[PDB]
Amino acid sequence: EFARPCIPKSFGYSSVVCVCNATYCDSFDPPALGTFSRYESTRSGRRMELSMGPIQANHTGTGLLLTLQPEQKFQKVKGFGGAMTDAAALNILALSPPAQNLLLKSYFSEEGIGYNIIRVPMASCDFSIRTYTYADTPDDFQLHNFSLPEEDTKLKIPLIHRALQLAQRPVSLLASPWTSPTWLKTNGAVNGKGSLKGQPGDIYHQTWARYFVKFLDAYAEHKLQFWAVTAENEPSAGLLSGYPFQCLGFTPEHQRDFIARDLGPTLANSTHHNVRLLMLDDQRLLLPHWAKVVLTDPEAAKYVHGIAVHWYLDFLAPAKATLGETHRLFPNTMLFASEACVGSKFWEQSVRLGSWDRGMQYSHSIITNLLYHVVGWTDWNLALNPEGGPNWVRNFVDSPIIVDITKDTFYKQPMFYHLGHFSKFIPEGSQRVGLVASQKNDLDAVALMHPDGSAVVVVLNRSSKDVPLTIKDPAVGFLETISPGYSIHTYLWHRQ
Ligand SMILES: *[C@@H]1O[C@H](CO)[C@@H](O[C@@H]2O[C@H](CO)[C@@H](O[C@@H]3O[C@H](CO)[C@@H](O)[C@H](O)[C@@H]3O)[C@H](O)[C@H]2NC(C)=O)[C@H](O[C@@H]2O[C@@H](C)[C@@H](O)[C@@H](O)[C@@H]2O)[C@H]1NC(C)=O
Repeated sequence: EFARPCIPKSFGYSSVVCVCNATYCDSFDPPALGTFSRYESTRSGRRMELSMGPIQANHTGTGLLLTLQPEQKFQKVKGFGGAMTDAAALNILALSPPAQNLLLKSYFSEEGIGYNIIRVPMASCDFSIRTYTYADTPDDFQLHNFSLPEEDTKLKIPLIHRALQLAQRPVSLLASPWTSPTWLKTNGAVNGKGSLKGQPGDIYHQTWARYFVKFLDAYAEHKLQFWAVTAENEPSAGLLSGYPFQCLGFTPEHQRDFIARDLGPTLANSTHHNVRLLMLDDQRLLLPHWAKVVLTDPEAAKYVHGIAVHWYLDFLAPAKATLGETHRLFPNTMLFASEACVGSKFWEQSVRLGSWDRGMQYSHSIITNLLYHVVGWTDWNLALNPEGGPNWVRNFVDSPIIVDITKDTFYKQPMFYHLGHFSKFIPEGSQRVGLVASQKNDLDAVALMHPDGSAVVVVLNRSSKDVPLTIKDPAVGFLETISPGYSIHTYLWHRQ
């Protein structure tokens, strides 16, 4: 279809949001040889704007040069997306159906930014308006009274279907639990410090592993299948006195033994044996320690496909010492970023409508992650209200889309576009390749090759200063460009 431009609105922060409603949302149209395409977003308000340029045979000058190394091959990309929490579903469904469609297309359509991953909580988390699990009848070890409530069957499931219908690209679903039923837990509550009762290999752990199969059976009854599940959301959280949100504590040895004795075998012996299992699903500072504990046990390692990480304590955890070292030790176990959002520290404003800085936090993380072997990157809530909710613990945060229910309006923030500079232009199966710089610079940049062999480079300028630069593709040519202060650019070219 015809592209329609951003309707910009300022709320007094560093950049604009794009305003969408029942009848209008910004969108894309559905390069020739020896030309490149450039998509640009800026603080000043350009939103993924297309231009084109020539690929040159020669280059001279002393300016910054970024040189592709297409023969230095790294990880293959799984993809990008966000989470269908109860809060995200409530927000989306509060819009009239045509506005809902435009919000879903923004994310999932080729006319939008081409998301291909949806994270699905297994029952309630803090972004739910009530606490529940799928098996709250006490001591139901048989799981006879396991069932999906309306949060799944009326809210999440129909919206996931609609997302799949709108997507051209195959979409992968990823499930994560926050808490077990409370009668499986040491403390008998959905939150707080508490783990499963007993020990791996016992009735409580066998029941909890069966619950994952029951979940997958129930979604399959609604014609949804999962790419992957994680072994627990933030297992370390349930180790902490008073922890306020739904949780279930595991030490790395506890997770090791649960996977080996219970969760791995139980999944492998089900119709769902092709579903991937990811471990950790927690802060990357826990690496490489947690990978060493779990993956040096061959009974556990045989069931673990990958390692999921969250971004929240990245300031404690340089990527080289965590992601880089884990890759060096366990190169065959993919690293995957499974949850991120801004606005979640006690001192931060939950929602800052139009924040350019929060957009840059997303793209800087994604590039840093890609440069250290990570195969994909998942946002948290797909949409929230202007308060950053709803959330039963009032742990409000920011989201790339903010829904204004009384106005049948939604706002696409800088975060949406910064994510889209990756999701739209890096399909599943793309491969990160080498890229080196001729001098020290303030840019974050990453190069990948599409399944068809074409090139994609994303460049984020972290500084206020415009930086002229050249991209060298060896034996193909040079791109002469400029990266404006604060901007993010994606470059694409066919290498034939
Ligand atoms: C949903 O969002 C769209 C896009 O923002 C709204 O339609 C747009 O309304 C604008 C402002 O009302 C229109 O711009 C105006 O144009 C004239 C010049 O021709 C100027 O005099 C004036 O100052 C504005 O600049 C714009 O044309 C229009 N865009 C499109 C593509 O239709 C829409 O607003 C609703 O519909 C429009 C057509 C008007 O009837 C508005 O009163 C009405 O709010 C948004 N829908 C809702 C319910 O707000």
